[PDB]
Amino acid sequence: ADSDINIKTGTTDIGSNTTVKTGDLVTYDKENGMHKKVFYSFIDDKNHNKKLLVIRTKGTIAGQYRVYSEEGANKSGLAWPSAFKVQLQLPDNEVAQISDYYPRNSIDTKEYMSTLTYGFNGNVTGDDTGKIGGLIGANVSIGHTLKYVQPDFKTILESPTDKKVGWKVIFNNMVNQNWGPYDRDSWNPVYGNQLFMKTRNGSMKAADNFLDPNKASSLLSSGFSPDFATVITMDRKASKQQTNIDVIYERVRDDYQLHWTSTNWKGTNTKDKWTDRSSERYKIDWEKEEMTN
Amino acid sequence: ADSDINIKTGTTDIGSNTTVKTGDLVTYDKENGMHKKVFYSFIDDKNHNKKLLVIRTKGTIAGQYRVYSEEGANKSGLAWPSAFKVQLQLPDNEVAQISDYYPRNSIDTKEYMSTLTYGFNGNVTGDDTGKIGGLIGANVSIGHTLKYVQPDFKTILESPTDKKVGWKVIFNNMVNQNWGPYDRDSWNPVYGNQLFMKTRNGSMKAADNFLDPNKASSLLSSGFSPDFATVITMDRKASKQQTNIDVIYERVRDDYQLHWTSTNWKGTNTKDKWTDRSSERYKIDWEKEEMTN
Amino acid sequence: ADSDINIKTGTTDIGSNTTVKTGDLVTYDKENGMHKKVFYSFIDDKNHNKKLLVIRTKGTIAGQYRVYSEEGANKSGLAWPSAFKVQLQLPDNEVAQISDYYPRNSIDTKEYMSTLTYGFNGNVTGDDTGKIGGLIGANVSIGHTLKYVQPDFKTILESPTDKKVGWKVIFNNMVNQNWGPYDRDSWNPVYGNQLFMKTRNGSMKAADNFLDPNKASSLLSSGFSPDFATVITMDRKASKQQTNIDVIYERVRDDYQLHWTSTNWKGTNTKDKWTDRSSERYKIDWEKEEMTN
Amino acid sequence: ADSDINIKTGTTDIGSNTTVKTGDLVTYDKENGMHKKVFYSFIDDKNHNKKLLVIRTKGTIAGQYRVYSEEGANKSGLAWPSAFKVQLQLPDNEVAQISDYYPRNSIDTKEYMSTLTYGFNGNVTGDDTGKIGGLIGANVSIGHTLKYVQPDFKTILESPTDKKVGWKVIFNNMVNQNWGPYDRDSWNPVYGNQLFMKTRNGSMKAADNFLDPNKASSLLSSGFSPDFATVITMDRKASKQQTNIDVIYERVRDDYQLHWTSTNWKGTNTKDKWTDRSSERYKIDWEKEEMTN
Amino acid sequence: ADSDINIKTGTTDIGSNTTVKTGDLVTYDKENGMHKKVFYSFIDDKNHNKKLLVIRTKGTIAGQYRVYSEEGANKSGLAWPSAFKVQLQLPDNEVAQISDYYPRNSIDTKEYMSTLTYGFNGNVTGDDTGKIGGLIGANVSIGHTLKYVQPDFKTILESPTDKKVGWKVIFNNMVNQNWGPYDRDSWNPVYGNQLFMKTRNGSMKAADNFLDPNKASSLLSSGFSPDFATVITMDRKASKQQTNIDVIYERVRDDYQLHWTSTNWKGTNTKDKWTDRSSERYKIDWEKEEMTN
Amino acid sequence: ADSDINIKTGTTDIGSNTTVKTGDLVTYDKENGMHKKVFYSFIDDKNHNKKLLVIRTKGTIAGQYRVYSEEGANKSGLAWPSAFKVQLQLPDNEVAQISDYYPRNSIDTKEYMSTLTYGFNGNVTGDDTGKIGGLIGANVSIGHTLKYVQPDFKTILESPTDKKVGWKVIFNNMVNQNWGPYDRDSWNPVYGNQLFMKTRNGSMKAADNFLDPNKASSLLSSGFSPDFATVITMDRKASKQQTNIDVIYERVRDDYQLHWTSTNWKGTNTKDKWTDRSSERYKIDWEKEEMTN
Ligand SMILES: C[N+](C)(C)CCOP(=O)(O)O
Ligand SMILES: C[N+](C)(C)CCOP(=O)(O)O
Ligand SMILES: C[N+](C)(C)CCOP(=O)(O)O
Ligand SMILES: C[N+](C)(C)CCOP(=O)(O)O
Ligand SMILES: C[N+](C)(C)CCOP(=O)(O)O
Ligand SMILES: C[N+](C)(C)CCOP(=O)(O)O
Repeated sequence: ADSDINIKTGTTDIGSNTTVKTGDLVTYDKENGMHKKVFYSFIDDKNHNKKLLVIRTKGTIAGQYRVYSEEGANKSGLAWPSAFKVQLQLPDNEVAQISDYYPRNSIDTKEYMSTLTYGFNGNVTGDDTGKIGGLIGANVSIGHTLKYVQPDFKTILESPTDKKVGWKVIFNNMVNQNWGPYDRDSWNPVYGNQLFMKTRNGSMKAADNFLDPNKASSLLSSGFSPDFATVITMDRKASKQQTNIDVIYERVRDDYQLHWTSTNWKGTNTKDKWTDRSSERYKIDWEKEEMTN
Repeated sequence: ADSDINIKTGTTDIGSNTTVKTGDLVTYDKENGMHKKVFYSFIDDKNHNKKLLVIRTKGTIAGQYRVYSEEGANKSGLAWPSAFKVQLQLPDNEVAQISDYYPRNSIDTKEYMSTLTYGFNGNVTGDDTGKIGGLIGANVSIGHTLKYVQPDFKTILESPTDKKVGWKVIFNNMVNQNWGPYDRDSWNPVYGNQLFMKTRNGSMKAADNFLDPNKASSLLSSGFSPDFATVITMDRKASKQQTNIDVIYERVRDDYQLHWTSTNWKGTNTKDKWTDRSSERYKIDWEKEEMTN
Repeated sequence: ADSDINIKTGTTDIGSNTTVKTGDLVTYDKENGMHKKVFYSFIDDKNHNKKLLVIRTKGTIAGQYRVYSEEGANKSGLAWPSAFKVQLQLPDNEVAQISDYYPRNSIDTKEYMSTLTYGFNGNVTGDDTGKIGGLIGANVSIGHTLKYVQPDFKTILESPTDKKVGWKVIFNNMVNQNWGPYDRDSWNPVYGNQLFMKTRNGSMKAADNFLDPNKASSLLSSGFSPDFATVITMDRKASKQQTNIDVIYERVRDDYQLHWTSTNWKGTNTKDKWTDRSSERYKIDWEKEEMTN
Repeated sequence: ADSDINIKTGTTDIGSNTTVKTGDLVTYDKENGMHKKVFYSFIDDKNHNKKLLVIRTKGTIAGQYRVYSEEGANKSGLAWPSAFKVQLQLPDNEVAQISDYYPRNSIDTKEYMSTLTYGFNGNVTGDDTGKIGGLIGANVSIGHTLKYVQPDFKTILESPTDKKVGWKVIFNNMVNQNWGPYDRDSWNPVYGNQLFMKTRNGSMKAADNFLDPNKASSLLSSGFSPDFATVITMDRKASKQQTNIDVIYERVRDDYQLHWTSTNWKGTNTKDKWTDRSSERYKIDWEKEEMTN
Repeated sequence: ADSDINIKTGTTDIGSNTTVKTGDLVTYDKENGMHKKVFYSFIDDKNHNKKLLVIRTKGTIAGQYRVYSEEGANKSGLAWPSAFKVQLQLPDNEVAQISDYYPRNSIDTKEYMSTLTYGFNGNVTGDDTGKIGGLIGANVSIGHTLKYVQPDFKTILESPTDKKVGWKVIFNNMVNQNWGPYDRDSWNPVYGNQLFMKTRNGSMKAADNFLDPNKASSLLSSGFSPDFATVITMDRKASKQQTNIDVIYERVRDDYQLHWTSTNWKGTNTKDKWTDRSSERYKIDWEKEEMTN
Repeated sequence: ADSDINIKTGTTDIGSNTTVKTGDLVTYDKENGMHKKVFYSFIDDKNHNKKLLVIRTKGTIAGQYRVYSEEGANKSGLAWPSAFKVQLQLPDNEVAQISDYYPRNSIDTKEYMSTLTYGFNGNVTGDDTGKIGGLIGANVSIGHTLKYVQPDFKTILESPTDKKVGWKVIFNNMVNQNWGPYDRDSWNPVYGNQLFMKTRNGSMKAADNFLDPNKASSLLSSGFSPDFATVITMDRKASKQQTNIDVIYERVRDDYQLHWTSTNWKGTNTKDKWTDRSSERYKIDWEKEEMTN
C-alpha cells in the first residue's frame, strides 16, 4: 500500500505523461489447437531508468478431452489435459532482462476449531409393581475441526530466472458425480482410480462408460485461457536495440483407461503420457517500438 | 492487475483520445423466436497496431417450453430447451482475426472439512433393592464434509480458433418441488426421470401432469438473453478493407415424456431431439467504419 | 467487463458529448388504482448509428387485498394480487425497433453438501455381584444437504420480440405465521390451502378469519412499484419521424375462500379470477425529441 | 484515517506537485537461485523536511524442494525451505536513516463461543402382559468452542533499528493429504514427524516415499516472491550526498529424513540445516537521484 | 456522515487550497530498543480558527521476549512484553492544546442465540416368542449460545486531558498450542499458569521448556509498531510562537517462571516486573512551521 | 438515495461554490474529567434559504471506574459509569432553530429459524441361544432458533425538540469472564448481581475482589468519546444576529457493592447514584461567522 507509508497514492507508479505504443499479434496452431495471442505495450518514461515492455500472453489452449482408443467392449482409453503451461524465454546472449510478473505464488490459509463439552444426566424409572430405580451419569467430548478451500486446477509460477519466466496450471482434484474428490494418485483396491468413471458396474460398452465432459470441469474439454503479464526492461544505452523472445504453450495429457475385470469396472491412470508444444519466436525493435513476427 | 506491476493503472489500455463509431443492428426471427441484436464499436487508435472492432451479441433467445403431443390420458410429451448456443465465424479466406472474448472458462472451487471427536462416558445405576451397577465407555468419530455451489445453467466457452469463437449454455441440473436436484441422465427404477414431473401417482391427465413453468427455471420458458463480447482485429495495410461475419443463435431442445404404466407415472428423457438455427451474415466496412446487414 | 478486453473502461458506451432531452408523463387510473408514469430520454449521438430513446416505466400498481364477499359466518372470500405485469408494444407497421431491456432473466444457483461419518464404540458394565459385560459397536452415516434462497415474488422477462417487450412478477410462495412456505397449488387433505388463514379451528366469523395484511407481504396490500428500462432505436433516414407506443399495466387477482366444514376451516384457491388492464397510447416525435400524451 | 480528524483526505500526504525519478535493478544469482530485484523512487518534496527514497525489494527466491541423498531403499533425505528472509542494512558511519516500512506485525483475533443446554425427558413403556413402566430424566450440557485461521507461511517484521530493517517468512504448519496440520516440532511415538510422508507403511523405495511437491504448498517448490517497501530519509544539508546499502536474500532449509524401522516408515526432521545467503551492495547518489550497482 | 445532513461531502473538512509543510524525525534508542519516529504536518488554513499541527508517532517498539535467568534444570525465568504504551504531553504553562486523536475506544458487540426443541418418540418391539412391547416418549430442550471475537492484544485510549493524550496496548489472552486461551491471571491447581509452557511433564531442561517465539504472537518477540495521530491547535494571536512536546514510548514486561515440583512443570507469572521508558522532548516553531529535536 | 429518483447525484446537496469558515474550541473540566471540544462550520449558501452552522461535539468523557469505599475485608463499593450524555440547548427567546442531527435511532433486526425433522428406526437383535428380536420406531422434532447481536453500550437519540437536542449512551449488558451476559437488573438468589465480580467464593479482601478494568469494557475505565453532529439554521433577515448555545456533558455513575454473607460473595447494584454535569455557554456571531467562548 502506497498510502500506508504516508506517500500520496500513485506517486511512485510509472507511466505518467507519456505515450505507450500497444500492439497485438494473433496466431492459431491447427496441429496443437492453441489460439495463442500476445498483447505488448512499449513504455518509455523519461523519469524512469530503463525502457519497458509488458507482454500479456492471453491466448487460449484447448482441452482435448476425448476417447482415443477402444478395444471391443472389454476396455477403452481416454486422454485428458493434466496440465497447461506457458513460458517465455530470452537468449543467453541477450541484454534485456525480465523484471516483474503479476500472477505469483500466494500463501494459503485454513480454518481450525477446537470444541469441548461437559455433560450430566439423571433419570428415575418406576413400574406398576413399585420398583424404583435410579441412574446418574456424565460425559466429556473433545473435537477438532479443520476446513479449507481447494480448487479444481491450481495455477503455479515456476521459479523465474533472469532470462525465462513460466507459469503452470495443474489438476488438483475433481468431484465425480457428488462422490468424494478424486485425483491422479487416488486408488481403490476394488475399483481403482474412479476419476473419470460413469458407473462402477454398468453393463454398457467400455468406451460408453466415461464421465460426460459437461459433468466434468470446463477446462478439461473446452480448455484453459491464460492471462499472464510480464515486463522486460532494456538499458537505453545498449549498442543493439533488437531483442528476440520465445513463447511456448505446452500442454500435458494423461492416459485414463478402465478395464472390465470380472464384475465391475476398474480404472487406471498413466500420468504424463503426451505433451504438445507450440513455440514461436518474436522480434523486438526497441528503437521503433514494435514487436513483429 | 496493472497496478501490481508498478505501472500506473489504465496506462496499457487502448482507446485514449480517439473517437469510436458505435452502432446497432436488430432483427427478429419469427420462425425460431430469436430476437437477435449485435452492438459494434469501431476503435482505431493511432498508438495501437491494428484496427479494432468489438461485437456484443446481446440479443435474446426464447425458451419454447410447452407440451407438443398428447395421446389420451395415458401418455404425453414435452419439449424443453436443453442448451442455448451463439457463435461467430469468419470465412476461411478472410484476413481479419479474432483476438479476445470476455466470458471465458473459470476454475471452480469447493470447500472441505475434516472432523475428529473423542468421547468418554460413565454412569452409576441403583434401585430400591440395593443393587448397584456401573458402566464406563468411550467412542471415536471421523467425519468428512464437502460442499460446493452448482448453478442451474452453466455457460461454457467452446475452444476458439482464429476464425470462429462460440459460447454455450447447458442444463446442469434442477430441483423439482424441493426434491433433490435432477438432470437429464437421472434415473429411478420405479419412477424413471422425475425431472419435469408434477405428481408421482396423480390421477390427472398425462398432459396436465407436468411441472408448472413458473415453478421451473426462468430460462426454460422465458428464454436466455446472452451478453458476449468479441473483438476482431484487421491489419491497417490490407488490400481489401471489407469483411464478412456470420452469427448463429442455435437452440437445442429435448423430448421429455411421462407414461402411466400401471399405478405411477414413469418419465423418460430423449436428449438432443431438435435444434433450431438462425444464421445471419453481416458485412464490415473498415474504411467507412460501419457494419450493415 | 470492458476492462477485461484491454479496452479503456467506458470507451464503447454511448452518450458522450451530447445533450439528452429527458421528460416525464404522469397519469393515474382511478378505476384500476394504477399510478403509471414513464420517464423518457432522447439520445442522438452523432458517432452512433440510430436515434435512441430509453423509456423507464416506473409507475406504481396497487395491491387490492381485501375481502370481497361474506355469506354469514360460514364462508367468505378474498381477492389478492397473484401477479403484476407491465408491457410495451409497437404497431406492426411501425419502423422503430426494440433494442435492449435492463431487467432480464438470470441463472440461479444452489448450495450442496455431502457428509460421511464413521464411528466406533465400546463400554464395560459391572455390578455388585461381580458380573462383567462388554460391548463393541460401530456405525456409518451418509448425509445430503441442499439449500437455496427463494423470494416471495419472482420477476420474469417475457420473451421479447422486435415490437413488444414485457415483464412479469408472480407469487412464488409465502410463509404464514412462521409455518412452512405455502403457494397457490399447496393442498392439505384436512385443512386445504392454508395460505391466507388466521386460525385453523378458530370460532370467529369467516370474514374475520383472514391473515392480517400487515403480517403478509407488502406487495399484496400496498402494491408493487416497477422499475423497468427499454430503449427504442429508429433509423435517422426514415421518411416518417413519428411513432406510437402502447403501455399496459395489467394486474391479475385470485379468489381465496375458506369454508367451515364441521370443526375446522378449509381453504380453497381459484387462480386467475380477475384481471385489470390499463393501456395508454403515447406518441413519439423524433424530430422534435418529445413524447406527449 | 485522515478524514476522521476532520482534515481533508490526502492533505497530509507527501508527493504533491513534484517529479519522482524511479528506477529498476535486476540481478540473478545462479548459485543460490534468487532472482533479486529492487525498485527505487527518489522523492524530493520542497514542502517536506528530508529527501526521500522508497525501495521495494520485489525479487523472487526459489524453493529448492528436492531429495538430496538416498541410501538404498532403507532411508533417504529431503531438503525443504524452512524460512525465507530479506533484509536491508546501512553502514554504521552513514548519515541516512530508515524511516518507514509497510508490511508490519498485526494483531490476530480468534472467535469464541459458549453454549449451555437444558433437557427433560419422559417415556411410558408397556407390553402385552399389562406391565406398565415409567421414566423421567433431565440433563445439562456446557460447551466451549474456539476457532481461528492459521496460514501455511507467516510473514514477520524483525525488530527494525535505525540502520537495518528486515522481514522474515516462516513455516507455520501444513496439512498432509487431508490429515491434521503438522509442523517441524510434531512428533508421534510410532511414526514420528509425518510432515512430508506419502504412505505410513508403503512398500516403495525410501526416496520414492515423499509427498508430491504439487500436493504440498507452492512456496516449498516454486519459491516465495516478496513485496516489501522501505523508505530512507537523508538530510538535505549533509556534506556527503552518497550512500551505500546492502540487500540480503537469505533462505534457510531443513533436513527431513524418513527411515524404515521394521514395518512402518519413521520420519525425523532436523531444523536449520543449511542457509544460502546472497548479499549485494548498492550505491545511492542523492544529488543525481540514481541508485546504481 | 457529512452527506447524511444534506451537506455536500467534504465541505466541512479543513485543508483546502493551502500548503502544508510536513516533516520527519527519526531516532533509535539502543538501550531500550525503540525505533521511535514522528511525522508532523503544519496546516494553517485561513478559513480555520487556529493553527494546526498533526503528529503521527509511527515508530516501533521491540518485543524483548527471552529467557533472562536459568538455575540448573530445576527452574528458569522468562521476560515477555505485557503492554506497550506511547503518550504525548505538554508543559502545564503552555498555551497550545490537544484537540483530536484518531484511534479511540469503540463499543464491542456480541452474538446471542436462543434455541427451543420439542420431540416425540415411539417404537414397537417384538421377539420370536410373541411378546409385544410399546414405548411412547417426549422431550424438551432449551439452549443459549453466545459468541464473540477477542484479539490477542487490545489497544486502549487512556483518558485524554487538555495537555496530555496517551494510548495503550495490553495482552488480552493467547492460545497455547491449540489449548484454550490463557491470560496473566489464569491458574490451575496442578500446573498453574500454563501460558508460555511447552510440555506439561517434559523431561527437558527448564530453560528449554518454553514456547517457541514463532509459535507465540508476533508482537511478543518482534514487537509492536504503533500508528497514532494527534493534532495540536495554537491560537494565532499568541505572544509566544514556540512550543515544547514530550513523547514517551514506555514498555512493560512481566516475569514468567516455571518450576519442576515433583513430576510436572508448574508455571507462575509476576505481572508488571520491569518498565522501560524512552522520553524525548521536541520543540515546535509555529512561525517557521518546523519541529526540530 | 438521490440517484434512485433519476436526479443526478449530489445535485440537491448544499455547500457548492462557497467558502465555509470552520473553527475549534477546546476546554478541559478538571473537576469532572471531561475533555470537551466543539467543531463548528459556518455555511452561507446563496442558493439556500437560511444561514447554516453545523456543530460537532467531539470531546471526550472519562470513565471513572474505581473502588470508592472499603470497610475491612467484609464489604466494599465500586462506582462505574452507567451512562454518558451530551446535549445542546437554545434559549426559549432565541430565533435560531435546530434542523438536523446525524446519529439517529435505527430499527434493529433479528434472525429466525424453524426446523422440522422426521425419523425412522429399526434393528434386529439376536443371541447365541437362537432368540430373535425386533424393533421399529419413529420420531418427530420441531425447533425454533432466534439470534441477534447486542452491543455493550447502546447509543440513543433523545426526542429532539426545536430548541434542544441530546444523545445518550447506556449500559446494555456485559459478559463477565466468559459467563452469560449480566446487566444492572440481573439477580441471583444465592450470589446476587454478579456483574463486576471476580470470584464467587474467593478468600481475598472485598476491595480486591473486583473485575479487572482491562477485562471489562474499555468505555468503563477509559471513557467514551462522542462524535455527534447538529446543524442550526437562522433566518438571514433577523434583527439580531447573535445567538447563545449551551453544551452539557453529563455522566451518570452507579454504586456496585459486594458483601461477604457467610460463605460466598453477594453483589448488589444501586442504579443512578451520582451524576456529574459540565455545562458551558457559547456565543454565536452570524454576521462575523465566529463562535467564541
Ligand atoms: C467419498 N464418498 C463418495 C464415499 C462419500 C462422499 O462424501 P464426501 O467424502 O465427499 O464428504
Ligand atoms: C432427494 N430427496 C427428494 C429424496 C430428498 C431431498 O433432500 P436432498 O437430497 O435435496 O438433500
Ligand atoms: C411446515 N410446518 C408448519 C409444519 C413446520 C414449519 O417448519 P418448516 O417446514 O418451515 O421448516
Ligand atoms: C489428525 N487426523 C489425521 C488423525 C484427523 C484429521 O482431522 P483433523 O484433526 O484435521 O480435524
Ligand atoms: C482448554 N482445553 C485445552 C482443555 C480444551 C481446548 O478447547 P477450547 O477450550 O479452546 O474450546
Ligand atoms: C450463564 N452461564 C455462565 C451459566 C453459562 C455461559 O453460557 P451462555 O449462557 O453465555 O451461553
